[PDB]
Amino acid sequence: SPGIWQLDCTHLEGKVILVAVHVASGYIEAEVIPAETGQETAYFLLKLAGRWPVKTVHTDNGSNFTSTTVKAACWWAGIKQEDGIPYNPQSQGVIESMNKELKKIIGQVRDQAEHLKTAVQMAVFIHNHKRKGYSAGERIVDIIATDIQ
Amino acid sequence: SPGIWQLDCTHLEGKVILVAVHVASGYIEAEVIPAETGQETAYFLLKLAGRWPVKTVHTDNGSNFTSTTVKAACWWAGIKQEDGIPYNPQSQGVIESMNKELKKIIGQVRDQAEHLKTAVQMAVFIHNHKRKGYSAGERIVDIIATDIQ
Ligand SMILES: O=C(O)CNC(=O)c1cccc2c1OCO2
Ligand SMILES: O=C(O)CNC(=O)c1cccc2c1OCO2
Repeated sequence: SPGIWQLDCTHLEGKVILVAVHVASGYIEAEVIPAETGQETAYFLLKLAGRWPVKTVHTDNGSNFTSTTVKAACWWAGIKQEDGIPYNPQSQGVIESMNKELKKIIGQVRDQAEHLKTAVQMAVFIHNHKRKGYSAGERIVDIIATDIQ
Repeated sequence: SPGIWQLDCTHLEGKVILVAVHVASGYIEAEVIPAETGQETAYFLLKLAGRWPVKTVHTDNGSNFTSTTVKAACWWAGIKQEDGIPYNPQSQGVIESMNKELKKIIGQVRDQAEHLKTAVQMAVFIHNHKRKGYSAGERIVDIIATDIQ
């Protein structure tokens, strides 16, 4: 479905990378944060929903599902907050693979960037433009445009 | 035209708000930054281009046009860096009006947000969802989807 996103939190070095995946397309947005708190997650969701039509978010863990600050942001931005339980078991594997791919790209750009946050945004760029042949960026626009029409 | 963005820097309180406008649609992304440096602008452009197909950027001033760090980010992300001279004089007025609208929304949400950065992202959300009747968010997706097809 065009409005469904999944939250994904992965760790690298001693730092936290928060990722939102548009499920139907594989398109992502991502940020480096000092730690995964309710407040950080809330702010990330607010940014995402202002930029794409976020209808449903599958949260990455129970703490963010429970967080009153995350719930407030979801209320504010008109997002249905749901769990991220992989009722289809292949969901876990897809997310795992993406985290590996992302860390691999981060490794490939580390001669070019002084800070992790730059490397992560380089990885977002490369991931979203990668032709698999359409790109994830092409797919999300097509999916949403078709829905509007 | 589907790939053309314009940078816009506005000030509020004693802080700096950096805005990118998708010219054809009026869709925006925005960030609060401590000061408008080449490095801050470069990083903002990298984020933007990883998220939307940014072909051309009209920079907001001569310092960012000249900045080697901004030029490096534009090279990295495949962006043609151009000036932002309003050869069509109605360009200035449109940007001015948007800055006013954005500050107005920021004012309207200030009871809800402790930090300016939250208020700015609330303003991004409201601006992009506002029906004028299609929204800016609807228009950018339609424009880009039509271009891909
Ligand atoms: O991916 C490509 O080659 C072309 N890009 C796009 O059409 C695109 C569309 C939406 C979002 C994006 C995009 O790219 C990055 O984030
Ligand atoms: O704007 C609305 O009412 C519906 N939203 C959209 O189709 C939309 C599409 C793309 C980007 C967006 C969007 O919204 C915010 O950033």
